[PDB]
Amino acid sequence: YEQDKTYKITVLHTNDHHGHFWRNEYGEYGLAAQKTLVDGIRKEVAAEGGSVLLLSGGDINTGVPESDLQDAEPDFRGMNLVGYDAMAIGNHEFDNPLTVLRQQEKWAKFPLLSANIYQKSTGERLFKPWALFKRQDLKIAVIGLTTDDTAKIGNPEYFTDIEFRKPADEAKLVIQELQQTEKPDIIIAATHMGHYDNGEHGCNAPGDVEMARALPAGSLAMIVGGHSQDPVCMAAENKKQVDYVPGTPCKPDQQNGIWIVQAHEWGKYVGRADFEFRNGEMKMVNYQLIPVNLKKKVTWEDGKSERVLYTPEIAENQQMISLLSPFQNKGKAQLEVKIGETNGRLEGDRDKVRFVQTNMGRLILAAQMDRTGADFAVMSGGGIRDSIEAGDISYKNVLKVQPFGNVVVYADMTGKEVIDYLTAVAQMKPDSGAYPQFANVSFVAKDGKLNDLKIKGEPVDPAKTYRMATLNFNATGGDGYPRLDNKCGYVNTGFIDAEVLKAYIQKSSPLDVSVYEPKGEVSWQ
Ligand code: NI
Repeated sequence: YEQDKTYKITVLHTNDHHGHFWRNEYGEYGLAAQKTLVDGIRKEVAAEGGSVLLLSGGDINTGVPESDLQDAEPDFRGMNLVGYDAMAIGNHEFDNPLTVLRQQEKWAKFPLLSANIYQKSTGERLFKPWALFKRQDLKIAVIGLTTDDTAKIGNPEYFTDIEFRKPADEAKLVIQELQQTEKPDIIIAATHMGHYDNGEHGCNAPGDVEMARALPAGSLAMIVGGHSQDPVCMAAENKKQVDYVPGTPCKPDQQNGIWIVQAHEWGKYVGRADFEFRNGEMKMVNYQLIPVNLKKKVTWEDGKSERVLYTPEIAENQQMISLLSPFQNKGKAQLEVKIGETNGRLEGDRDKVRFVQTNMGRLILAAQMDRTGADFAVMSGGGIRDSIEAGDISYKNVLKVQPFGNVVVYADMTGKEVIDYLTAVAQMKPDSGAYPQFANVSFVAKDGKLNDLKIKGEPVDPAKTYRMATLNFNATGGDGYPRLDNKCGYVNTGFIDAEVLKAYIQKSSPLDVSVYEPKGEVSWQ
C-alpha cells in the first residue's frame, strides 16, 4: 500500500440466513429488500471514495420449507445477486450430503470458506481456507472457520471421513501461513462459532471471544460471526444487550484488539462496519446494524393490532423478486405433495392435547427423538395445533399442526436430573397448554411425586446418562417448564418442528397409528 494514505473500507455482514430468501408473513426481511439496501450502500461507499466487502457467517441452509425442499438454491442465487464476497461454512451446511454442498459451491459465485475441516483418511482440507481480495491496492484476506460442535451435533453417518479441528488453533496456523506467504495488509475471519458473553461458552465449543483472546493481539481486524444467532451490541464490557432494539446504537465487542460482530439471523440485519486503514493500522470509525424492514408487534388502546416498522421501509428489488419467485412458487406447490400416509386419525384437537396423551404427541415426539437420537422426550400439548386426517399427508397438513417455527433441542442428563425434571413437569395440569405430552416415559404420579418411573420400559438409574428431546420454548422456561439452556448437556439443534415431523413421517410411511396409541403409561391420581 501507499504510506501516509487513508483508505476507506466498509465491511458488510450477515449470518444464519437459514433459508429466509423470501420476506416473512408480516413483511419483514427477505433478500429482495436486502438487495435494495446493499446496492444503495455500495453506491454511497463508492461516492465517498471507499470500498465494500460483504461477508456471511454461514448457515444458509435449513429453516424454511420452500428453501429446504430446493436445497437452498434460491438462497445461494439470491446471495449472488446481492453480491456476497465470501461466506464461512456453518454446521447446517452439513444437514445435506456433500453432493449438495459441492453443488452450492458451484451455484455460489463467491467461496465458501473453512480452514478447520479436514478429511480424516487423507489429512487434506475439504474446503478453501481463505480467499484474497483486492480493494484499491490493499490485499485483504478472509479466513473461514466452522464450529467444532458440528459433528458432535449433526448426522454421524455424514462425518465418517470428516474431522472438525479446533478453530482457534487453526486460525493461529492460517494467520502464520498468510503472514509468511501472501502477506495481506488486512486479515478478517468469517466464522461460524458463536458469541458468548466474556467467553462463557459453558459446554458449547469455544467461540469468537475465546478465540480473539487466544490469538496474537490485533492479528485480525475483525471477526464476522454467526451460529449463536445474536445481534452483538454490547450493554457493557463483556455483556451483550438482552432484547436489543432495532434501529438503536449497536457497539460491537472488541477483545484483545479484535472486533467481533454478528447480525442475529434470517437476514434481519445487514451489519455495517466502516473502517479507515492507514500505515498498517485498522481503525473502526462507525458501526451499525441496519434493520431489514423489521417490525414490532403492537396492540394500541382500541384492540387494533399491527406491526410497526422500526426504520423506514426498504423497497424490494424487482430483479431479486424475479429470480426468487419461481422458487417460491415451486416451493409452495411442493408443500401439497404426499409425503406419507396414516391408517387412522392423528388427534391434535386442542382439548384432547391439553387433557390427555394423544397419538399426535407420540408421533411428534418420536419424530423429535428420532432426529436428536434421544431416549425419551416431552413437549407442551398446546404446541400441537391441529389434527391430521386418516389417509394421505402433505407437508401442508404438517405445517398446520406445527405452524409457528419452533426449534427442536435436546439435553443430555443424569438419570437423577431426569427424575427431578419429569417430576416438576408432571406438576403441570390438564386444561392447559402446559399439559405434558410424553414419549418413552411411564409413571404413576401421586402426591406430586413419580412411582415406577420408566424410560423405555426400564427403571431409571440416577448415575445413567439419558438424552431428552423437547422444543426451544419449553427448554428456555416457556410454560414455566424448568430451564435447560444453561445446563451442560443442552444442544439447540436449529432444526424446525415442522421439518422434523415431516422428515419423520416421510421415512416411516405408511404409518400404523396403533404403535402411536397411548396405553396408560403415564397417569396421575
Ligand atoms: Ni449454527
